[PDB]
Amino acid sequence: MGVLRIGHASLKVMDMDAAVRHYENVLGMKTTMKDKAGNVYLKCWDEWDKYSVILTPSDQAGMNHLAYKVEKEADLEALQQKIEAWGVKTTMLDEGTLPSTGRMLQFKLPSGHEMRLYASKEFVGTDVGNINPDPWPDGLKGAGAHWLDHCLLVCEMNPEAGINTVADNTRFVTECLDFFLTEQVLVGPGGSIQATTFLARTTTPHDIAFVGGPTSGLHHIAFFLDSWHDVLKAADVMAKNKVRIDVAPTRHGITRGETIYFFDPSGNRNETFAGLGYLAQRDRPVTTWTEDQLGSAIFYHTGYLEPSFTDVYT
Amino acid sequence: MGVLRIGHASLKVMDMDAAVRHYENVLGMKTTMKDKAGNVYLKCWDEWDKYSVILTPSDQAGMNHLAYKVEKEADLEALQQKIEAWGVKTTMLDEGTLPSTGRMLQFKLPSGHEMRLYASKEFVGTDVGNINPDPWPDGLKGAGAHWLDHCLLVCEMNPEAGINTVADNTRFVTECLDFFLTEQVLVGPGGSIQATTFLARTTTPHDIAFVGGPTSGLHHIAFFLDSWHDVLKAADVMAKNKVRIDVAPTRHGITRGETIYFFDPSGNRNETFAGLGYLAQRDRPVTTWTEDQLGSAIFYHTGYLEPSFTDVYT
Amino acid sequence: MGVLRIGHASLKVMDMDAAVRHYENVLGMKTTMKDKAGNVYLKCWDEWDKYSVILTPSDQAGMNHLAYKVEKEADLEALQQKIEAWGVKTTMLDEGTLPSTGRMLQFKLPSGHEMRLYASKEFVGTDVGNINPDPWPDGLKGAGAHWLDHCLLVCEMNPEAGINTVADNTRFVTECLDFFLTEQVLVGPGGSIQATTFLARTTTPHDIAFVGGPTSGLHHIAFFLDSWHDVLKAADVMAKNKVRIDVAPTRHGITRGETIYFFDPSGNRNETFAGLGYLAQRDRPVTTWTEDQLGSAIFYHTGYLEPSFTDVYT
Amino acid sequence: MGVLRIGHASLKVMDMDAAVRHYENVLGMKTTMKDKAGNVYLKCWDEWDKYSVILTPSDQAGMNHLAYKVEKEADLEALQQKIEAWGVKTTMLDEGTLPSTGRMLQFKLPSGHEMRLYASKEFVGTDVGNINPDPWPDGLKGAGAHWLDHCLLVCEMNPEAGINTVADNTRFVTECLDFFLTEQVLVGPGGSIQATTFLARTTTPHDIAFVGGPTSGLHHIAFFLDSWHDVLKAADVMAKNKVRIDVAPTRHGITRGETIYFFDPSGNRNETFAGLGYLAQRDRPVTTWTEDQLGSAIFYHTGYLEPSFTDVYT
Ligand SMILES: Cc1ccc(O)c(O)c1
Ligand SMILES: Cc1ccc(O)c(O)c1
Ligand SMILES: Cc1ccc(O)c(O)c1
Ligand SMILES: Cc1ccc(O)c(O)c1
Ligand SMILES: [Ca+2]
Ligand SMILES: [Ca+2]
Ligand SMILES: [Ca+2]
Ligand SMILES: [Ca+2]
Ligand SMILES: [Fe+3]
Ligand SMILES: [Fe+3]
Ligand SMILES: [Fe+3]
Ligand SMILES: [Fe+3]
Repeated sequence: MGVLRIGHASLKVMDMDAAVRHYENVLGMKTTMKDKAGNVYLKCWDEWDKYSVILTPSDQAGMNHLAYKVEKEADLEALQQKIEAWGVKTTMLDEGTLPSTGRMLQFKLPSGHEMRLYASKEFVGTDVGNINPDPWPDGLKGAGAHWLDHCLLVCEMNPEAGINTVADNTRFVTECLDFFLTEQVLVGPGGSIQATTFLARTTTPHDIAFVGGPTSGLHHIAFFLDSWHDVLKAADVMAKNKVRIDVAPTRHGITRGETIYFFDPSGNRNETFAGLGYLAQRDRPVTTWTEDQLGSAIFYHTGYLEPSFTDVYT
Repeated sequence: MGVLRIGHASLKVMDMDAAVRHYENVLGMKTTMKDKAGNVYLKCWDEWDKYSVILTPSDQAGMNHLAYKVEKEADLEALQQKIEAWGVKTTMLDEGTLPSTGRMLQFKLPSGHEMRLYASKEFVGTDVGNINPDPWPDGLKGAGAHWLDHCLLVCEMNPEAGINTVADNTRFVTECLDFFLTEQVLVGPGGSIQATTFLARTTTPHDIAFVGGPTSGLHHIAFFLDSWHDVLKAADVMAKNKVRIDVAPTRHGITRGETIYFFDPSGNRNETFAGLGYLAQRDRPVTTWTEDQLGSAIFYHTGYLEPSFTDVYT
Repeated sequence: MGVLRIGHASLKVMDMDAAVRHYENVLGMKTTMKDKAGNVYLKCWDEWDKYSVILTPSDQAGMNHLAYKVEKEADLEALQQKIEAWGVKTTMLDEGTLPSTGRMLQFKLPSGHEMRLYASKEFVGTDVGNINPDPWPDGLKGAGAHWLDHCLLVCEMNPEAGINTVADNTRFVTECLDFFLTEQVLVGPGGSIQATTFLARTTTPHDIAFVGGPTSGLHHIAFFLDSWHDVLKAADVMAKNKVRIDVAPTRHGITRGETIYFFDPSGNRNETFAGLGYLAQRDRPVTTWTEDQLGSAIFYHTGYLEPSFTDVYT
Repeated sequence: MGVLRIGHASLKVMDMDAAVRHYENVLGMKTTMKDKAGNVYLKCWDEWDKYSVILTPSDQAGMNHLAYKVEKEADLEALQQKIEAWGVKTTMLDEGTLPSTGRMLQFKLPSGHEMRLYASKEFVGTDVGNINPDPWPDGLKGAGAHWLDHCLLVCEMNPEAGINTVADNTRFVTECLDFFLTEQVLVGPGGSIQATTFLARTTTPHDIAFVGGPTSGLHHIAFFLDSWHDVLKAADVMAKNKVRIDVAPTRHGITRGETIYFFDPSGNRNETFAGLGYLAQRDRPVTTWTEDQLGSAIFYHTGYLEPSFTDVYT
């Protein structure tokens, strides 16, 4: 029972034509529907539900909400009682609040982000089918991202004021949603302060992650790639589209995943994440990264924490 | 709760010196202990428990038993009641039956194979540690296999006699151990007969798999590799050790995983399995492979079902 | 001065529609022209001359002739005098004998194959241009082969009758065309008989190669790929087109190149050759492969000389 | 006849122990000899001559000289007459001027760099041999660089003063040493000024290259890697040794080669260059890169010319 994976992310974009061009040409997604309000919904080729990305017209960038899919409809009631016992108020938007989407349990994380849980979304199938399917589909576009993999949220953190929503989010998703912690960045005196956590429901290194910041926001949403070679191909695609690259191809110390950071035409950061990294397990010890090696935990090859990583978000 | 992953596999070897040489030099495992009976225990570098391979002196090849790790000790009692309600008798070997191994729930699958469930095994840690760890360890040997990934069992099947232990094993591990079916090979009239199934507890395409055969035996145990390039490196290692290769580097249609089939110095087949393939999910539709494309489901590149795949096992 | 690289290969095909489909869909070539006689000319994306493959309607498979490009027009006269001093008669087909092709020096190798040398062919340019070009072109098809890389000729060999056209071809292209020998397979007593030679004009392991056989024929023409990953992608393409694969992805012991052997719809063998292998140099010692390791020289991963390699050619 | 490839590069290092540690542990070279003056000579595993790197104790970084190997001893006299007719004075250091090195033709390029040509250097062979050799050697260290691939020289350039040693070096190595130009960066009004040139003797995109600068110096010496995956492995090695990385893994627009820029413990820049890129040919059109796309020619993925590329050299 419970959460299966990340379901979709709703982003604010300032130019819908350019944003749809970016997520279709660079990452290889397909527009699946547009509702009466101009919101655009997109999915990756190796996803089977209707959409994993919502683009909403706005005056600014940023994230509206973040959604995770649960196994069955009855999970929402059980998780709702666990969440509300913890002290977080929930509400239940019923079927059709979003198009092709069942009812959704809605609540705010301690960091202030809106999170939704749904059990039902319209099935459309992957772009390779499920009867004698090919490993990849013909006519893939751009980077050919498999699926929306995870999301990193910037969480308000002020240790001198006693505020650490990374720690409160980590305790919330573990005790209420039964995520398990895979890796953590420990800063402060002797690593006594959680500044970055990576948690999972799948057996991948992370499906959600929290990083500390002055305010709460969206650091990036990530899309899965198979291999290091696909990261090279994805980097070539971004050059052909003059995509503004935040971080050139390298490897993360955390999760061991190979990565590229880049921006959409509204400022939202995206990531092409490559490789399984390792099989995350509930009996696996939590990988601890210390403050003296803070740069190697994020950008392993250089050991150099980019100022853009900890200063630019939406 | 319940099963986490494959725990270890106990194999029969006829030359212990040569078998240990093979699993250390070719696959890159390390011998962790040898008990008073001459049994040798080995682990991969990206595993943290004491051992994932047992080599036992024998007059023949084959598999002794297959073990899976569960999350907590209390899972064994709950799973024991589920298994025994289904009709399978179980027994409980207590701590120390195997060295550095907790108590084990022991039972036979419908196919006749002995399966064990344990919650506790001595922790030793991965070869890269858990404090600011490197992505890979220095001084890796051979193929540098990450971990024991899965096991494919040959299961007695006789449709004209009404015998299909692949179907009975599939129903058993789903209803009792809460595995979920990811892919299946359907043969017979209109694909009405399950001849090969792939089931998972992790979010990888399979942790266990059953293939039909005249008798029940071991088809292969598999070890995980990161990328297609590592399959090339692994193939070079097998050439340097004159390993007898069953199937040269290619891709599986099922799981999309890139693979090599090769034998140990006793005849047991091993596999170097590369890539995640896809994120297995309980809401994902079961990939069905039909009998007309039976060759592409196993060896995707050629569409040619090797006679060795369906004729050679131990 | 002298030969630069392989220029084109003229093949006999029995079904022109199917052969053009194969070389366009599988290898990614483009049809550039068709002459009044129905001959079809094709080029790869990373070639700049008009064509590197000629498909001629025929009752059988096989090779018509093999062409190499020289640096300048005056090279033909100088090479003609060297060839005719050696004892081989030459002729000069003038401009337009083939469409978009300058004059051609025509002669027969000792093995009986017809070889042509030309200095001029119509320039069309690569599919990425030469002003701020992309590393690869958008809309590549199939395997996306870079260029016609080399050709392996089967050469009549009968040591008990004193016939070895592999040795005579090797001495001819070295003494007359100034190729240099990179690797050789030595069989017979103590490796006293050249059964396979690899010779180069570029600094790649081979631009031409000769292998012994009962008769003289075409073993395969090869096309260059970048990496091992592209060999995986090429193998996936052959599966999607149900291409009959001769040899699944593996590595050659000679040249160190990763490879796939496959057939066109007429029986002619093709190869997708990946990697530089090494920088061939005239001061580099000739790599010698002995008869006891004959299988590893061809198919390095298995050490198993496929019967198809030495028995099937056109 | 003439130049075959780059032969060796003599570098100034300020800490010999640390420099030897770097070139052995990071790039995987082996120390082959040390002369009476403390100079250390190193070679890569896929080279067969005695050394390709000279480390000389000095108070500063920088390059002493650059050496290229010619095919035969008589080439030195012929090239000497061509060079001296052009207007450059030469001298001939005889055998043993450098240990295990034949006589050397010595002269200065128009940019002021000292270049040497030799025909004879002590043969030691590659680390895999030449009789049934493995594709790679067991016990490779670090990145496992194949060979010294090329060298990029910073050349004094002052267009308002009428000084462009990149253009004078390009004309010199073409007219005297018979290099051929593969790619060029054109700046100034309408691309009328050569600011960067890439020239070759092999059929690889470049064996020497010149880039304009305020003074003449050494930009980097490069070492060849096979694939993009090896660049990932090389980047992991630099992290394990806390190598100061200039440019993280990316692709060059010129040559299409994948690359990493990093420094030795004296400040000299090194490069791990991956891939053939393309087959350089004397009939291939020169790839022209314009000033508006100057960033994409160097760092293709970002289109962002690093300030370090054009500001840091020794
Ligand atoms: C440090 C890190 C690891 C993995 C990620 O996906 C990411 O965004 C950051
Ligand atoms: C068909 C198949 C797919 C994946 C495997 O690991 C395997 O052994 C077989
Ligand atoms: C033995 C070998 C090596 C390289 C080739 O291209 C080939 O066809 C055969
Ligand atoms: C632009 C460029 C291309 C290739 C190289 O090796 C290099 O140093 C620079
Ligand atoms: Ca994930
Ligand atoms: Ca698995
Ligand atoms: Ca070639
Ligand atoms: Ca070169
Ligand atoms: Fe991420
Ligand atoms: Fe398997
Ligand atoms: Fe070939
Ligand atoms: Fe370079």
